[PDB]
Amino acid sequence: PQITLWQRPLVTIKIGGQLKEALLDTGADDTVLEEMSLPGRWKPKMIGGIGGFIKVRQYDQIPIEICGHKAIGTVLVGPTPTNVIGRNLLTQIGCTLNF
Amino acid sequence: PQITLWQRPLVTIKIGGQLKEALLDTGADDTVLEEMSLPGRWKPKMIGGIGGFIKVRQYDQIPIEICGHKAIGTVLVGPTPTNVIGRNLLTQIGCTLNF
Ligand SMILES: CNC(=O)CO[C@H]1CO[C@@H]2OC[C@H](OC(=O)N[C@@H](Cc3ccccc3)[C@H](O)CN(CC(C)C)S(=O)(=O)c3ccc(OC)cc3)[C@@H]21
Ligand SMILES: [Cl-]
Ligand SMILES: [Cl-]
Ligand SMILES: [Cl-]
Repeated sequence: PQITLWQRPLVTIKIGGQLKEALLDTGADDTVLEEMSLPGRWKPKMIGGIGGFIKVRQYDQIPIEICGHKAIGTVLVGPTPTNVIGRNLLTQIGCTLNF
Repeated sequence: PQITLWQRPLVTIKIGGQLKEALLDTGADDTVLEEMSLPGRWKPKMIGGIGGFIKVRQYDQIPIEICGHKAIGTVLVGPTPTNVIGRNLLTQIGCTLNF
């Protein structure tokens, strides 16, 4: 698809059996989701943006589907104000900026 | 250009005659730069990110070049961790997401 930026670039993702809305976010290194359960190991991490840091749980090798596109990668879970899809998953679906 | 997302999408911008580095950020509604001087009057704005809110100064109708592409619009100045070019200016330079 070609996604305009007149509005926030929101998409539906499938993750851990759940459907969720998330923002396609080229300014995020990592994918960060609001509190949810995921299977497997995790380790604590601090991630920072505007306004400072939050503590998250880092899960590796999580399957996700974005716009019909399957990918696997690291998902950070914690008290983000909104779900963002970061570059670590945008690359996998072949997402580019164009102008 | 077509910019992939394996690395941060950092580009050179020009504002007030000076070059800076900034992140092309589809997850940002607005453009927020690190402390700097701009002309005219400013208005207050609170913007929120991952770690909470910050107060910024809002300057309107500012000329800014982004990867050589000319824009004129609203620039927020405050204690952001990194310069970010948000959708307000990404739309001016004709940027889309594509996959
Ligand atoms: C300190 N941390 C660092 O150095 C790097 O660590 C960062 C980078 O990668 C990592 O992944 C998750 C996090 O990334 C971000 O948070 N990304 C930020 C941009 C940004 C990039 C680097 C640092 C700080 C912010 C978003 O892409 C934009 N907005 C955040 C929203 C999408 C959560 S915004 O910035 O809050 C904002 C809100 C309103 C506005 O107008 C209204 C305009 C902007 C970590
Ligand atoms: Cl990853
Ligand atoms: Cl590629
Ligand atoms: Cl603007």
